[PDB]
Amino acid sequence: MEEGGDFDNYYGADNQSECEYTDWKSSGALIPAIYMLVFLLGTTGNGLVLWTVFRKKGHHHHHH
Repeated sequence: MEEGGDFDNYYGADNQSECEYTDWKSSGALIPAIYMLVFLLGTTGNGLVLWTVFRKKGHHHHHH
């Protein structure tokens, strides 16, 4: 659950986020929308397709 046999954490792993916490809360309330609406769009049917095709066209050369 914690890679690296030397994790100090506590006031050291988040001490860096405490600075972004003030930003994320701002750029993390209206930015996730587009991201998703854009992710589940070009990252839902695109990967599957390009993936499926790469197995139908790659299995040979091009449109058999």
